[PDB]
Amino acid sequence: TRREQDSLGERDIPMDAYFGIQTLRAVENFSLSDVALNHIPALVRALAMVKKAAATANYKLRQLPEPKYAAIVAACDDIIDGLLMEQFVVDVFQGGAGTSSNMNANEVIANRALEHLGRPRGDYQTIHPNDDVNMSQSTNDVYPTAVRLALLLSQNQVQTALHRLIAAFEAKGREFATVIKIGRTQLQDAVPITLGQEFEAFAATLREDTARLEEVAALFREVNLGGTAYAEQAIVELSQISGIELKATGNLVEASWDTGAFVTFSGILRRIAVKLSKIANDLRLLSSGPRSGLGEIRLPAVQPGSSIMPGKVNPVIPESVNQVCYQVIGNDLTVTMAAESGQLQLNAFEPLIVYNILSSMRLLGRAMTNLAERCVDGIEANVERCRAGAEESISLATALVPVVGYARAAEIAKQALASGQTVMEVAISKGLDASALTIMLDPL
Amino acid sequence: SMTRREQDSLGERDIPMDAYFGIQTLRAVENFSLSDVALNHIPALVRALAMVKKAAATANYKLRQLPEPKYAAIVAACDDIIDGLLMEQFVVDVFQGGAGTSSNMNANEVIANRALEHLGRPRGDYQTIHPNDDVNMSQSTNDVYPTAVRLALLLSQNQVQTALHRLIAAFEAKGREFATVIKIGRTQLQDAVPITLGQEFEAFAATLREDTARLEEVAALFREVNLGGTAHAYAEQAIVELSQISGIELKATGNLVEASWDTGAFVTFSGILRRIAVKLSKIANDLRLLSSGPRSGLGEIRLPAVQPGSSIMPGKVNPVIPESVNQVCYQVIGNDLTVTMAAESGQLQLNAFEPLIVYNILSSMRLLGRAMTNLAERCVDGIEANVERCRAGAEESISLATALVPVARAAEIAKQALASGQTVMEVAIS
Amino acid sequence: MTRREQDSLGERDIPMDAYFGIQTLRAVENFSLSDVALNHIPALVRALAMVKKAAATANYKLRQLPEPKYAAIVAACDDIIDGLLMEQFVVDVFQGGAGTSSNMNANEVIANRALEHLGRPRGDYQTIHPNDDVNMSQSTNDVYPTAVRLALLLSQNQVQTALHRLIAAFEAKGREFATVIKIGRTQLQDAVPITLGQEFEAFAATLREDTARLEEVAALFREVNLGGHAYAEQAIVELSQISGIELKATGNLVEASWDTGAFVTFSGILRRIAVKLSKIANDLRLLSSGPRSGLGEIRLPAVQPGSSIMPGKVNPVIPESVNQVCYQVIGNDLTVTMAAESGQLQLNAFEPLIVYNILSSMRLLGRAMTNLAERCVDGIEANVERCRAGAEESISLATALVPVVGYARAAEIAKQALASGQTVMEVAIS
Amino acid sequence: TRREQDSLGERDIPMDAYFGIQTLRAVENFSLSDVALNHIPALVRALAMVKKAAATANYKLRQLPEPKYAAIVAACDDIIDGLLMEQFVVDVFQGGAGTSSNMNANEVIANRALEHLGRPRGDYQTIHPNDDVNMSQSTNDVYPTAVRLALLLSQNQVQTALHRLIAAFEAKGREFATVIKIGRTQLQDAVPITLGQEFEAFAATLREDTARLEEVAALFREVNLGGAYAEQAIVELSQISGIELKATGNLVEASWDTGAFVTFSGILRRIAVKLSKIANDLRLLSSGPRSGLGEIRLPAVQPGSSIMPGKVNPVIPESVNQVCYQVIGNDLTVTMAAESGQLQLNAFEPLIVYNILSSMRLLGRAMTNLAERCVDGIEANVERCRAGAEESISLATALVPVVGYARAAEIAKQALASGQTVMEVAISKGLDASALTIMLDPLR
Ligand SMILES: [Cl-]
Ligand SMILES: [Cl-]
Ligand SMILES: [Cl-]
Ligand SMILES: [Cl-]
Repeated sequence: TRREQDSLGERDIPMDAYFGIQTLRAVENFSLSDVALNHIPALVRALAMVKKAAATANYKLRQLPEPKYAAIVAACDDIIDGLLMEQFVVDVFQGGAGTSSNMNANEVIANRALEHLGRPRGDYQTIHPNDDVNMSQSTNDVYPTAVRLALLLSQNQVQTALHRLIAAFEAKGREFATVIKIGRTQLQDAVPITLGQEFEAFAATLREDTARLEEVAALFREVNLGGTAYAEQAIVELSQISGIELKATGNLVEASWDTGAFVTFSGILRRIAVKLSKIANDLRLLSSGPRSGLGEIRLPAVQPGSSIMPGKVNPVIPESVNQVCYQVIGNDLTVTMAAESGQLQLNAFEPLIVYNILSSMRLLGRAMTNLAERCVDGIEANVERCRAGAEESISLATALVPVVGYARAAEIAKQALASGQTVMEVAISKGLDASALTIMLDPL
Repeated sequence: SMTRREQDSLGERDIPMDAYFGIQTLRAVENFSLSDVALNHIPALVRALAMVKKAAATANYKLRQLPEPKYAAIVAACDDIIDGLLMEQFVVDVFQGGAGTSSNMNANEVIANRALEHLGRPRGDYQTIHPNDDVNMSQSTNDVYPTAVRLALLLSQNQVQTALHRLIAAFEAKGREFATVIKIGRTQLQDAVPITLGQEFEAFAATLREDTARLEEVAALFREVNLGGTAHAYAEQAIVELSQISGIELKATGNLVEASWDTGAFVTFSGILRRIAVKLSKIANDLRLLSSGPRSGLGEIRLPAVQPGSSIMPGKVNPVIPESVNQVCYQVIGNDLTVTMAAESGQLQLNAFEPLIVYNILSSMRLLGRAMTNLAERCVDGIEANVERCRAGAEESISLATALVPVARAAEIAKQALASGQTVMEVAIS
Repeated sequence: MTRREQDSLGERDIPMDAYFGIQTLRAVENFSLSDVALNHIPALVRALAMVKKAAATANYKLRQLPEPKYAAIVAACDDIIDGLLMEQFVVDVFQGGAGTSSNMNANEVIANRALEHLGRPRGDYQTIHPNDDVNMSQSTNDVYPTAVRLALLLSQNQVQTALHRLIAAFEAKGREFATVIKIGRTQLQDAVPITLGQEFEAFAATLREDTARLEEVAALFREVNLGGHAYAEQAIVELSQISGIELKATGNLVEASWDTGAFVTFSGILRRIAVKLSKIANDLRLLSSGPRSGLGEIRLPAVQPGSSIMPGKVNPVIPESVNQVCYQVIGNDLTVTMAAESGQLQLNAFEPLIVYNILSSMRLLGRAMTNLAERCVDGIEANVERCRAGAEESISLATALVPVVGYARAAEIAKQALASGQTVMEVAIS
Repeated sequence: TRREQDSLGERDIPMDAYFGIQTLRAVENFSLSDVALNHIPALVRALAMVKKAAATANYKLRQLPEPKYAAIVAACDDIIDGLLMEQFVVDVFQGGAGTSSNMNANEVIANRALEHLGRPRGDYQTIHPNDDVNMSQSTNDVYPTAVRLALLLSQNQVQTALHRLIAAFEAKGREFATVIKIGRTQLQDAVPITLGQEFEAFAATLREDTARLEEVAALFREVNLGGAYAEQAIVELSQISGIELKATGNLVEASWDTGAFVTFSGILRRIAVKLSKIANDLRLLSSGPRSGLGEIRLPAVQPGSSIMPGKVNPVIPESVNQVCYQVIGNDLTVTMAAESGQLQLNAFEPLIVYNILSSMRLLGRAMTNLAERCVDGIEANVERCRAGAEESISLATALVPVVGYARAAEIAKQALASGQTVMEVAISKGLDASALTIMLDPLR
């Protein structure tokens, strides 16, 4: 061990560690979940990018000296490129409003930067975690800026998955365009529709979230960096470094506690979860059986069965999706509570908030990808079973009204229900023309 | 048109002459018009408040020399409210701020003015019966209100218990009716092994039986009250009087500084209502699923029709009672979240949000009792089994091959039946 | 006296005078759950009457509905649109049937009022038939979800006005307190100085954002499935003229059939406003705490009386009422989420619960913000001296001395000030 | 790698893996969260105990040959003892209602049993994951039994944490018995109490939870294991786990009941509610040091800035609040899973058990950390506490018998306007202080 010192006193730190005393304290202070900052690596990379922006802004503004600027920029590039992730060890449930994550960055960046200067660990007389790495910065504009960037960095995985699942539902809508089946309202047999229309409707509801997701995420572009001249500078560098176009917030006093964008964005994750769960529930119900459920579609069998129980297909991929959806809805309540609990000039609970949102983005992204790839793409229609449902439709009797009158049609409907026959069968047996029914049964 | 002029610490105001409420209730009416839902929409809380006032008046008469003429006028007024009169005078919004103060004050003024009337004196004659000095003697909001909240919940228990027992009985009787009705069990919505529809309905009963005892045990936490914590002889006596008036044995909290902010019992009780709603909604869901069809769904049961259907669409029975049950359960779950937030938001020596809490829990209690009542009476009691459709499900079971094991080769009969579309009774002859 | 009426289930007696019929009476018995009737959400009743007017006009214009019956029906619709006959809308908001009983409650009331217009008695359904005439060309699954969306559209102005009123109130105080120096607090610890005016402008700013978002999300409700073709296209055009909103037919009926996305998104914007509002109210309760042993930075107008012996005690009742409304709206949002998630195939059966929760939450929030603005924010006063003292006792001020005397020296001045009660300017002046 | 086969086909498995083909399919089917079964080791140990119980009953009933029993039992013992955790790889968000957890155990146990027999992995004709390890078992009795057992095995850690925090608050209630301060109701100065009473109230509310937690956890003791064999398996499982279990009476009810998970999650929620409130109070009482309430000092556990002395961010209570919001969110996740049961099974117990075990761990550590790193070291600002009590306007009431109500109120208003105490005003008008200092006496 090497021995380090901060304002509280002395501790012994593994020489193998790139983190320093303040991080070690945080590890014992907030050991709560065995979930560390490295399990949310987007926040780590965002933290390294903000630090680079700030070193550059200090350098160009003559504030920070030139050998320091350059060793620290190197160090940040190292992390941005995915090195030293295991050095990010503070619990996601950390108190301190982001301070412990800021410090974990500052200290790791300092040590790494020393190691670029051929100097040993803890040599903070050369590169200081606070004095240098943190120069012109405080946690209350750094951490909120890095949270927003982490979410901006994470948008693409969600968008890609959503588009992929939309495409999968679209393809099946085209494949099943000719597959007639019975619509069901309140789970009672309704009027004929196509299975293709049902799948196209899964696509269409989700298509509505793509643009909305993008537009709410754009709210995160408005950042408070340099909120304590230097500010305008750091923001410019952060835009180039991150590859995302950022802008200074119009109101700093408003921004200091504002969690509004976090609430809106979580609310769209929630909205996608609600739709996705309903769709998964439909898939489980449509594939019920194989003999005594609806038996309208077959899902790909992705888990092995028993030779003596063939035809049993547990709809495990939709089940996993349902679970992710319930989790996302609970995590949204978690975010609501943290957001509601802000006080005066700060919300202290952004670490909780960013952990729940990034987690929910991961969960939903993966669930949609799995749902498309390991289920939707391989769904097959039981064409004959779908047709049987539509042809047994009591609603077919309504197409007889023009020709025979309401009362007689209703009497033909009653006779069909009683005798187990199709409306067409009952119409035929009466010496009637059932041509209008044929039209109700035409997907085209 | 006539008014009388009243005064409080904020100033003077004109009050409609015949109103039994006074200046402070009038201010609360102006201040908290938020939902159009007034205190008289939760009459249990109004009755409970009147019980508390009566208990306090009796203790003041016994121990603190409240004059007999005031005492008897005041008690007569509380009795009237307890018995359902003057409910329309309880006009403050259930969303009122003030942690219950405006509810206390609505009671104080109405009781004062109704007492005055019993003494043949005019409204507003507060030198004779004073809302604060007489009706509120020895009390403050901070012991009167939480005590009245606890009492209101206790007085409302029996309506939920009765309904739960009614629904349980309904389910038990169909479990007997359906004991010989064989059908296919379904797991993860896949055809599984045969069960009876009787067993299915008895399981709906069984899960609800677990709730009756838990409900009484949690409700009994409400018996510990902080009444008289404002003013120990007075306290002890007011509680003895309140137990007598209410017919429920109550006790003093042993720790008043703890009792001051404590909402634990509310959260636990809201929690059991929530648990009951989760089970009931699942059961409603099952009923809607089992009655799907009549041709292209499950079609295993038929629910009684309670609203007319279309003559051209015979057989269609929308499961409207279970649907109304689902909506009530989603309301209760949401209300439980409202309670959780109010509860978590207490500060130091008070939770300011008990008006919201008591409003939500009483509402949820009424909603649940009536949903369970309606489910039993307007749905469960008339449920029919489509016995031959149930049978065909069970006889179509591939699980039946497993029985054949004394003949592996059984797996080949199962494979043949699946693809052939025939039963495992049909394939095994051959 | 009662009149006798009949439907497909049988006969019932109806109060002679009632404008509702047998179908509505059945619904009263079937769904008696909450004691909250359709008349408690009058925007839905008005919207139903608009949809019934538009359908009658379409039907008339296409030769399906005779002139005298059309004209009497439209006049009956107009009466209800004005608020007449609200008391005849008696069906519980927790009704099952996905909106059927609401549709029928309208059909029967409009039939009987049109019959009155033609000088006929109640129940003369031979002249005007609730189903055949008033519900001509219509079904629940198009009429009700259309009327839900329209009710939501007609209810926008109230929330928008409330929100603008509140923003205006905070903006005014932001200017008035523009020079009131005070101490910022982060994590509840003394931070760096700010102005009280900035604190209030920020409340305005955060709520300004919600205004455009509210309008944007509300536009989504214009896509309706009414009439799901000569009839369909005519009905929407008539409904757009009647309602003064430009409505568009949905392009995907199979998708529209179960879609609740817009309800969830709307409820979500109410939830966000509530989150923000509650935080603001909590801020107001904290800043006005005391008056001597709290923060004491501002005084809320006293709106509810106190005891003259306890002066300076101002319970923050308006913000408290606001917190309660916010907690309710968040719970109601969970209720909407559960209902939206529980859609099945070609219908969501739970729109009656969704529309009730969203309309209630809108009314509560609108009233909460109007009250917060008028009865609290407008009268707020700064304690200028107590504010300045907090800013004067800020240890953070020592940071401005770093360039003057260097770190170590500035930090010992900081340290000396802490350990000695005195301010940074006091210790530096020595 | 080695090649295995199941009823769907063949996969190659890394040669050093103890899991088999069915687990490998599960990793592919349900990669969603990057959180594997090994992050909830109590369920791993429960499953191993259930498998040990089943092998032993099977053996004693002469259905499982001696050498297979001995090897299986040895393998289960290794897992109960904490070996092979890393082989439990299936995502917590797995579909299949538990199947993949059951199969993960069956495969790992079979292979480890093979190692005890000196046989290679994959030799399933010697020890078969399904025919031998899963003999007389199905997912739908084994999984929900293991879930109930996991929650029972995790009770002690939460009870220990709760008792620790109660004891920390009790000791401070004793320490602060003579510290008078001003009560606050609706955030307004009310009447004096003691700081000691305030801390004893924190203890007292949490004490009500200890007994109820146990009585609710007792509900998990009723298991559906086996539903002769069944009774015997439960007797064994009780012995193996050291927790007394009993067979459920109704198997058709038990098949879908999630009643106990909802009640238990509700007690975790109730605890979170009380704990967050308490943490809110600690953060408020320690606000300042100068322009807050400044009544107590929390231990400084996070390094400060030398030029901001006096700033003590309440980081431990803040981490507690975050945990409490997570627990409330998780509780909603459980409610949705529980409500979404259908017919003879609830498909979502994997999600339920994960949320509940995570919530148990979070709360247990939060409460431990609050006691040890915060409450034990809290100190009173005795003088500031006393000043708050002495400036209480309520004091004017004690003068009513001396000067009458009216004159008492004039002094109250004057105190308020001058900023003086009621005693200072009283003395200034030549009135006796006697009555006042009685209402400021900690003995009441
Ligand atoms: Cl991440
Ligand atoms: Cl009530
Ligand atoms: Cl309305
Ligand atoms: Cl665990």
